[PDB]
Amino acid sequence: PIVQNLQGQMVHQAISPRTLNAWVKVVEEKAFSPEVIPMFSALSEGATPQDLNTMLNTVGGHQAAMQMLKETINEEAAEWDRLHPVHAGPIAPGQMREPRGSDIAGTTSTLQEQIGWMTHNPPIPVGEIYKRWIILGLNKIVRMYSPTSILDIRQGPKEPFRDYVDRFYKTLRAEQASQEVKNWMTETLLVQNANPDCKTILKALGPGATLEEMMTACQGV
Amino acid sequence: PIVQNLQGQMVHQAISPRTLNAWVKVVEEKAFSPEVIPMFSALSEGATPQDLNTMLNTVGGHQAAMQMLKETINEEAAEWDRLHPVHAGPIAPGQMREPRGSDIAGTTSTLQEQIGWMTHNPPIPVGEIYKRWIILGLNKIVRMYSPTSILDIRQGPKEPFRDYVDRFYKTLRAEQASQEVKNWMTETLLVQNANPDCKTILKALGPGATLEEMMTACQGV
Amino acid sequence: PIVQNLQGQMVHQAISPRTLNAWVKVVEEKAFSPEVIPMFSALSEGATPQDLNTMLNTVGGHQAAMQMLKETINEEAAEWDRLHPVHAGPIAPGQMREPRGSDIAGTTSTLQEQIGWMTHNPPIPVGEIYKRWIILGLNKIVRMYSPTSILDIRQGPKEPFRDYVDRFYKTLRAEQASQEVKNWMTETLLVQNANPDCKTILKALGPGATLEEMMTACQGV
Repeated sequence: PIVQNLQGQMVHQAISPRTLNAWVKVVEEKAFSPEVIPMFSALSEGATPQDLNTMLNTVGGHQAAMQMLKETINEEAAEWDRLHPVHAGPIAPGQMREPRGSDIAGTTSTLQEQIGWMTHNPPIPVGEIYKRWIILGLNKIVRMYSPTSILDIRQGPKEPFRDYVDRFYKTLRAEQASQEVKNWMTETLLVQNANPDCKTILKALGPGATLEEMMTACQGV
Repeated sequence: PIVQNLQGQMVHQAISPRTLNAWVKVVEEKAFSPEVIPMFSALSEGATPQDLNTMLNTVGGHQAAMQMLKETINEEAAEWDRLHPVHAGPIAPGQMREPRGSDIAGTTSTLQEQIGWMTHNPPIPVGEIYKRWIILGLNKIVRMYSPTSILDIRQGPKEPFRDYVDRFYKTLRAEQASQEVKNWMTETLLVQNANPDCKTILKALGPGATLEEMMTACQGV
Repeated sequence: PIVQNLQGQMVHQAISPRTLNAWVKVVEEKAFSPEVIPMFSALSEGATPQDLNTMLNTVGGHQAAMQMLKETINEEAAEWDRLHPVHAGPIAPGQMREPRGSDIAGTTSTLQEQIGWMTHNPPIPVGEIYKRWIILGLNKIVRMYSPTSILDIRQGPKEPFRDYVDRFYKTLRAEQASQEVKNWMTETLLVQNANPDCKTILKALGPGATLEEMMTACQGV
């Protein structure tokens, strides 16, 4: 990564083995779970493209997903090149070259080049551009690797509501829809797939009800 | 977080992986237990809003609680905006803008902006404002996720008083009432739900008695 | 009603018995069904408040609904009076008085007064104001008197899709939601509650599919 030194300049320092291993261990343990994305984001703080390929290349397993991601990274890169055309005429001696999708992916650029772009004034955030592609591609994966739809979430005849509400906001946690739609899902689908005994109870709370009151309301059921 | 450097200035430094993992592990092990709040408080020393969303977003599990907290954070934020109106006329070139609820929640502000507010003179404690909302919302959770009322705490017919007194100040530990009320609960409810054999014993100690003397008094019972 | 005469003026003429009876017969046959509202609207063309109370008062049966409507008409009328305050000072000799909620409901006004307001220049559409209250109150009734939710609409294991799609846009016909939400319901819920054999078929059509192609696609199933 590129970090600030004591002297007050930005210099490159290598990433740590127990950081590396922590990246490995996350993937081992939580596979495609959503917590992987904030986790990634923290461990990618101040990271280079080069370090980001290192992290992706050091994965073992889940090769269908790893290929889907690659292909997303190239699509997003192809899109970078499309949206940002190359600039007019020859490159100035006094200046350094604009990046392409493949420089952002780290492929066509060298480390010193990656440090030039980020440390220079203005700086360009080629990490953050790759980061969105990674996060976007992470959404693709998460959405695919979900095994059950939100409509299929229902309360058992003997299942406590509580255990059901947990299941609901876990699956709701894997839905990516607008907040307004997710509000609509909350007031609607939760009660609808609730069991008759609690359903009866919840109808008596009326509208305007909040989760602690619903959760304490269906406790004996 | 924003920490003081050797040179004698306040600069941002990233939070550590075994700090991150220690946050994870606390949540894994002690879930909604009260010790989570001092623990949080220590690990949030010198932390940014941005780091606080990172910590909240990196949770797995307990999604009903995570949603209740979110909704508390937005309520407390809505309340920030209500109580503190925007200021008169355009923003000065010489000055930086006042925060809103969403800047405190980290959402509408950038890191450099979060460092401007905290490092500037006077400094504004946007961490400590979010921290209270987190702690307040932590109380909401703790109180909900308690499974048993203080009136339901009683001593068995064969249960040592000692094991009962431990249960009492654990449940008393999850009551948040004024100290005077909690004093009233101490002298009253403890003896009242104590078993007849020890109850008899405790009546002989009279009033003015302290816990070592009660605890040694009902030892053979 | 108030109709235009051959001479080229607006004069009142009475409503016809087989019009009256047609109103009766609609209510007899289709009770609370949605077709009642366009039907009403056509038969209320050029109608007075007085004629509208006549139509409501001549109902037999469905007295719970008739009371709910009354109470909606008074609420909407109370709201008219609230929103439109009485005007400044005494009424001019040269002018006629502004209506209240009860004049719109026909109650405090006389026919000649109802003809003054409508025929005068500018004219005021007191029919159309009552008409919205009637239609609004008709929505309230329709929504209540629906017996089954859209989530409860599902395809049988032996039921032709066709018979199911008919049921869907009938129930969708009793949903009053924004078009965008109703589009969301169309692409989503229809396929989801479709039977496994057809569901399989529909998955092969891919996205972008239209109703004639879905309807011909699941025909042998």
